[PDB]
Order: sequence, then C-alpha cells, then structure tokens
Amino acid sequence: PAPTPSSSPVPTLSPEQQEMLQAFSTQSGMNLEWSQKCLQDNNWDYTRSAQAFTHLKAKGEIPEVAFMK
Repeated sequence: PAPTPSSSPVPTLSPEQQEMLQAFSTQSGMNLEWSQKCLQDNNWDYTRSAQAFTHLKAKGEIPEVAFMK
C-alpha cells in the first residue's frame, strides 16, 4: 500500500476516437487531428462537439492547416 503500489490507472480514450475523428473530419471541414480535440471536450458526442467546432471555424481560431493548406 503506497502512492506507487495502489490502484491500477488506465487510458481515458478508446477506439471511440477513430470511430468519430474520421467522420468528424468531414463534419464541417475539420482535419483528422483538430477534430479530435473537438470530440475530446464534448466527450465524443459527435454532434455537440462538431457543432461547437463549426461555430468556431469563423469565430474562434481554426488554423487553415486543418481544413486544407
């Protein structure tokens, strides 16, 4: 029993990522890397994420590198 010998941590994400990220890239034009962050703040909802992303495409700060440079 100690800080090291206690519990058993594990990854937070799963295949869910690629299950979405792919269909999320073409969601509103996002790439295959910036779309993930969108699906990470919303918890991979796929709708509420890409929905807040689209509004940010012309409001927040979406580097062109995403859509297509």
